[PDB]
Amino acid sequence: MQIFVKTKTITLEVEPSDTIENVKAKIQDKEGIPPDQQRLIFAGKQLEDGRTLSDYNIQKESTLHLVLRLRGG
Amino acid sequence: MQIFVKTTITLEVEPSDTIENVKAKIQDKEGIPPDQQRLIFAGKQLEDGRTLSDYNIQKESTLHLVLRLRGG
Amino acid sequence: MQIFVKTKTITLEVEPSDTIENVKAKIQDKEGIPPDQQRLIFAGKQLEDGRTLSDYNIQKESTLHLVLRLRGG
Repeated sequence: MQIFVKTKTITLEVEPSDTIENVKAKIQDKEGIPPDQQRLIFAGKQLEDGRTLSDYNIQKESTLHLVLRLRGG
Repeated sequence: MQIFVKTTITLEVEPSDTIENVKAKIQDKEGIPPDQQRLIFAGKQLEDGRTLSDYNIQKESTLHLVLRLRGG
Repeated sequence: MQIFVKTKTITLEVEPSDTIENVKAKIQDKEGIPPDQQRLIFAGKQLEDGRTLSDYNIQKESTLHLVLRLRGG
């Protein structure tokens, strides 16, 4: 399934069973943002390592928001 | 309208002010760089692109500022 | 009371009236992780310094999660 990540916006190709760490790797692969500067938000919660996308009920064409941990908080 | 930021300063703000505009005003009064400000209201950490009224922050609401470097 | 902190789990010996800074000092005393690098989660909420354990309804055998600030949310 496709999900969107807005900081501009990128598309990721993901599966519900993917982890947050694994989503961050993909954002790196595409965007060059190191995983350890990424804060991901979905539906107003910051996502945490360990979980999967279905733990947050993230679904097709869900929109995530990336905030840089630098400064941005 | 007046709001309070406790770590306690007063700010003069408009419902339509953005969070980053609030942190700049904090900076101009306190010298704390926006990039080190964590603003909490009603148990939630505020995020840049929102406005005070997206959080129903109102006259004499009290926000809490934590420094990012202090952790939490 | 006993509570557990998972990142490796440690047991701390704490009172409900203890503060989050004090808990974090105890983690430091046992793990050497400095408190300004500790991010404590319980029941889905990041804990904040001005509160006590009872403000979070933390109790005997509650499980907290430590995330390092080196992340990445």
